[PDB]
Amino acid sequence: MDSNTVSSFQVDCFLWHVRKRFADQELGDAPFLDRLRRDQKSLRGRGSTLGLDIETATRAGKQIVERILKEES
Amino acid sequence: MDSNTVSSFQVDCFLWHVRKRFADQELGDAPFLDRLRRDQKSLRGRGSTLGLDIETATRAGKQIVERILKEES
Repeated sequence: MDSNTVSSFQVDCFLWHVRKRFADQELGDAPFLDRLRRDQKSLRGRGSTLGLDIETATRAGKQIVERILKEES
Repeated sequence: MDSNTVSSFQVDCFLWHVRKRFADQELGDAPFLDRLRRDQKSLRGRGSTLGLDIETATRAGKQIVERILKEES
């Protein structure tokens, strides 16, 4: 069973939704949309392998970013 | 003057500190440290060009991530 490859996929799903909340608001310049297209198909094709839905993983990792930083101390 | 290339650098400084708070806690497997080394020198060498300190940039981008999502509605 894979626990630390599923938490590094759930946090990358949240960090990509933080970057697609930045691109869909037109924050940054034009090369940020160039960088997004290449890695959007790469992050979602990595979802097929370990078998997790990207929208539910963007939400499950949200709790695992928020709570793991209030956890640290 | 560059405003949207400085906000995409301040958010990447915060998102890298979210990934270096993950690597320094031993969260994820060994290839996440392989991926980190390549881009750590790339993110900091990009700091030299636009001329912003990476610790202070990790810091007001935190306010620019937190506040821009409570700002969206």
